[PDB]
Amino acid sequence: SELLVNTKSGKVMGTRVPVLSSHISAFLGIPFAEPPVGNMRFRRPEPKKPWSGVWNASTYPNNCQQYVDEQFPGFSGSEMWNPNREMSEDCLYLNIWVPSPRPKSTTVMVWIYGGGFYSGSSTLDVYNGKYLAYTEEVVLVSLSYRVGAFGFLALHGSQEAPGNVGLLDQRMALQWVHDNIQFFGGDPKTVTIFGESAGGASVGMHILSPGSRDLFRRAILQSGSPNCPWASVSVAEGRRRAVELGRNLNCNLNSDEELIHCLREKKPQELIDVEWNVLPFDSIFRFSFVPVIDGEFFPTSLESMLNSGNFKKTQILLGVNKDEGSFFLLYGAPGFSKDSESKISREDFMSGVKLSVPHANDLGLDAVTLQYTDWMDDNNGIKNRDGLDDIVGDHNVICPLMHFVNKYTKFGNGTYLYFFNHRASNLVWPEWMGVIHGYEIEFVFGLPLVKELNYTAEEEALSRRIMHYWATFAKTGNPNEPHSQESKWPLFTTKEQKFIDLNTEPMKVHQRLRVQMCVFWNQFLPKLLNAT
Amino acid sequence: SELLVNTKSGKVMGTRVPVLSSHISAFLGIPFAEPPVGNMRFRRPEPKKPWSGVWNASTYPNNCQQYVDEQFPGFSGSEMWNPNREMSEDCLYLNIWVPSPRPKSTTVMVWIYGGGFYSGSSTLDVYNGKYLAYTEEVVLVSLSYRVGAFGFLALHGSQEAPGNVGLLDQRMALQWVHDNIQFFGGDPKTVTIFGESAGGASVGMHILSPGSRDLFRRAILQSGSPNCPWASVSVAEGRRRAVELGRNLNCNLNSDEELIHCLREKKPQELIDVEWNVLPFDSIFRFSFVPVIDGEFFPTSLESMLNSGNFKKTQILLGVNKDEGSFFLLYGAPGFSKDSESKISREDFMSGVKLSVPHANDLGLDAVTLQYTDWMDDNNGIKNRDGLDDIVGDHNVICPLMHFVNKYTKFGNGTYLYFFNHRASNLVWPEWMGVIHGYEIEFVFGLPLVKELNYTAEEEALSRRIMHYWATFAKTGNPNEPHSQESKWPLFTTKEQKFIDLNTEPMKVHQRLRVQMCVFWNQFLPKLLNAT
Repeated sequence: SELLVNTKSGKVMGTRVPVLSSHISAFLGIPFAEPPVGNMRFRRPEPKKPWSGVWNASTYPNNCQQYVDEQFPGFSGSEMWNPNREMSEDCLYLNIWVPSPRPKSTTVMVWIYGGGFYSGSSTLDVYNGKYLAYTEEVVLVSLSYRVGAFGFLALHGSQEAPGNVGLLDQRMALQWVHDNIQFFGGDPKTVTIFGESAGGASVGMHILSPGSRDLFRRAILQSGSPNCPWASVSVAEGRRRAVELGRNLNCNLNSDEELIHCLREKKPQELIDVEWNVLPFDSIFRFSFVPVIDGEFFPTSLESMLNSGNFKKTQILLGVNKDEGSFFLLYGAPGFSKDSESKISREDFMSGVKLSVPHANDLGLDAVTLQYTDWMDDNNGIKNRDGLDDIVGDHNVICPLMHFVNKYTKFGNGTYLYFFNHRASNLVWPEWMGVIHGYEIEFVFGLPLVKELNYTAEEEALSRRIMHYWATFAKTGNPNEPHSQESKWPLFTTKEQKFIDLNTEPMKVHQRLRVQMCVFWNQFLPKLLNAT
Repeated sequence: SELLVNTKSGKVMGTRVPVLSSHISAFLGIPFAEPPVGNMRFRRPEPKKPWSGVWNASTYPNNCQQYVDEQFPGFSGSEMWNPNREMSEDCLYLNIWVPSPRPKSTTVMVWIYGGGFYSGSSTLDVYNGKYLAYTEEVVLVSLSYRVGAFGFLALHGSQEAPGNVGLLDQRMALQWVHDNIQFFGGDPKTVTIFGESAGGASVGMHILSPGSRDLFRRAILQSGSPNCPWASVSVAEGRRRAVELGRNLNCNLNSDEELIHCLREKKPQELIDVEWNVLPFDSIFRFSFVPVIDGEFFPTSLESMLNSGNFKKTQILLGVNKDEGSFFLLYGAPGFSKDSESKISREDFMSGVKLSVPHANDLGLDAVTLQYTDWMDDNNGIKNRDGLDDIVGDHNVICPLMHFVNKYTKFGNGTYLYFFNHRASNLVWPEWMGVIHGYEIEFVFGLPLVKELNYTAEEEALSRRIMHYWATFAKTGNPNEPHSQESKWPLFTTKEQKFIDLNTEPMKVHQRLRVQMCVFWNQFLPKLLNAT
């Protein structure tokens, strides 16, 4: 049977699913690890024990325990990101979409969801891999991993809560793909991992980590890189946050053993209800439990690794969205509202700057403010609103990714950069937010090909181009068709630094993506904060 | 006789001079102080003793001893600024141009020449006051003052070389005008002092100094303000430079008495030959002997004086030229040449930045460089050349004047600001230098009205407008004609900060002259250097 697959862990039974008037196979909820529950909470994952009989993989698995956004009850804009399945600590499963008839050895794409390392689900409607699997004829895999304290609580030095276990979940899933995807028609030597935001940072982290490098061929990073200011913390800060968490739940803090044991006795929701209280600063775009530079998963600091070429050398495709920061300002910055134009005053502008660069001293705050203020029109509400939007995006997403790409490209075997600047015609979020963080995902997974979702003809065409770029890159290491007559996506080189825009207009190639600001965020500001 | 005038110091005999096919009276070389020679070198000036008989004021006086530019031998561009009379320490004289028939009580304008406090002459062809006196019917006075070590050697604490004596020469000349201009037809209660560069800084200094304020009515400052980074030094730096000067001439340095006595035995040219060796830094736009914040001429720091309104409150007219810095780069920055386009490399750009802001630490140099670099086109020779030109002008002239105007306007009775951006059609300097430091002077003194000098018809018209603005301002405190139909020069206010351009095109009003850069130079950079 096409729906029956015998893997090294046991037999699995998939289900046939309709897609654009055709069909493909889907294997949902395949376990790749032992449920990290009880005494296993906070521990590195263990391989799923082989099973006898047939594993029923016809329905989505549970979603990992996580904070749930309730800022806009009922609103599709935000609820489309919330878990759509029951939450459970028993959540380490993966999903596979296989073309029909089943391929023999086709290209594999493994999706790693984002969510600031504190949320995310592989089961969201925007992550339905059936469209991409069907249209590009690839085996599409989406994995899952522990988030929040459950996946990143870090008490370095102890083996009970070492940290980075969420990244180890991802690695274990990749290990399963490497060992079993051949039975689903996939080519284990041609796997491309791709992800957005924290998922993009994760992909970059696997490129860096010695223990993950051999598990994939190529990589795609969307709006996220390993060196992002929010993506990781020191073992010291990790420890500090772990202890403060214990303090919020009145835990015994005399020893790690004491703290960990006390935390393992708490229901999931108890840790989640106080998770946000451990941040060191009043801030925006900063998350509590994230990866930690431990000396194991990450041999040394990320900067020294990027500088010495200590990372997997292969081809990479990556880029950002035009307005990465609007989402975080809407939720946490004074003056921003979902139902108004959010024109910002001088007062709230500087209030926002302080929130966006929490680690900055006064001189630093002044530098940022001067860098993004038009003094010939300083009380212009729209300029202050957009200036703040740019700050959040440049500091947290764009400039860090540009630092990564420039450092990587010196040792890599091929880089392709994009700038996604098309605002979907059916977006429910306000106009002032622009091309929002995460809204390029729907074009990557091809939702515009489904009429009932209400996209325009040009948006469907844009989705097919993007899906074809991603899949062709995954297959060949180059997004372009060898002998195509279409416009060519130039290779980003250390010298030219070319990139393309991604929208419904004829392809336009540019150079040095936001260089002016990136030099400020990557060279000047850090030097200023270190000297003063 | 129209050429005979009896003043409180004695009788003076002028001469009749032709001007634009007409004539006026000229009284040249009137002494206003005792010759500051011998034991008087470095001392405050003493009033000229009254004389019997008639003083022959028909020929220009000598020029004060000074460094003489020989960088371009024969070249009119530079030689038009060099002394055109024999140099002598006996040089404290003034010149007066009086309309014919002699007025009864007309507006007076006293010109104070510039020259970085190290040079300058009241006798240059560009300072011939006959045109302005004749055309606007005002009594035009040009004074002189000691420059270089002779006028600013400062050994605070001693009365033999206290410093600021050059400013006291100016004050003494103003005192003479106040006491005697009535005999030449001038109204002593309606005197406007005006000057360019160091002369503009001087005017601002008289506005600040309690002892000079009662000696004039209004003021005009051209490309210079008292708070310019090159216009003054601390008593400590003054002392240090005075001692280093003595060290270059092998003087006894055990006591001020020793040093001063040794310096008074030197010929003028001996001090001048080593004058430039005492600067503390390798620099551009920095002069050796300049005014010093002594606690007498200047009660306190200039900034505290500007902040507390401790200065003469009246009307002021001031402005700058488009390319104030090109002159200093041509002479002292690597990569610049008079006969080439001077396209600058990245290397020489940063070399130039270091020379332009000598007092800056590395972080500071980086801030400036980032502020003036277009990272999308960093190796563009023309952009680097112009960027450097802007740096020198903004830091040394424009931003300091904008700080002054904004501080002054809070307590003043009327401010008028201009931006001179017309490059004379007959300029001999290269095109890359643009609207050069000091080249608005010729339009102010009306040289374009003389055909033989080769200006265009529009430049003559521009000169008449400017002369009429200056003279009408001197007379009424407002450059505009009450019931004129002409375009109006708006008043600069704390709120609107309006200013006008000065060229051959229809008047255009603007706002916040170079605000972006001025906030960098007046608020951010100083804060950075103080914190780091």
